[PDB]
Amino acid sequence: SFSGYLKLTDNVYIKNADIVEEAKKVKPTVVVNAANVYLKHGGGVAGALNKATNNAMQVESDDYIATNGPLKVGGSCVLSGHNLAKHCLHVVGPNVNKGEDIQLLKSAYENFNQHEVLLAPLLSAGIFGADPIHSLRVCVDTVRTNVYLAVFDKNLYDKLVSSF
Ligand SMILES: O=C(O)C[C@H](NC(=O)c1cnc2[nH]ccc2c1)c1ccc(Br)cc1
Repeated sequence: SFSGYLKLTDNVYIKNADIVEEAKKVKPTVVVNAANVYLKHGGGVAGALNKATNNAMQVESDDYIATNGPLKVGGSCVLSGHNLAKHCLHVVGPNVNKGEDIQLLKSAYENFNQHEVLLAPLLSAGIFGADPIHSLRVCVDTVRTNVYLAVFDKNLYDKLVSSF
């Protein structure tokens, strides 16, 4: 049910789209959230996904952290997708603005390999401070499952396609 995606490789597809609107339309099995270790969904992709669930994602995440403690940078957990998807794979890419190791980006993308098909953003991009061109390269060289990337910014989308 994904449509209008540009094929980059055998298993990586990309589209200039708002990931919230794309999730509401497609209702995929898995939507990836650009999470932090605390599952505090304040801004960026995480804030936008949580707002679309009417804060139900935050309530569920706070119960998860109270039981399990924080995730690792490069780690993930599977929670409900609420009204946006069957499941949400919360994945923690390194946040370069908070001083985290960029080599953990490959570990973060490895979490996608546990799911046959996913709707996802580029990890560690945007407010996480990493170079999105680097993030797309690690994605294509690490994920073997079918990933549909939603890039919110039109100008960044055009730069990613032109330089791929
Ligand atoms: O989409 C991405 O590639 C990641 C990131 N997106 C958001 O922060 C983001 C924020 N608010 C949102 N409301 C609905 C979707 C949505 C996404 C981003 C990165 C670089 C630039 Br320039 C712009 C946006």
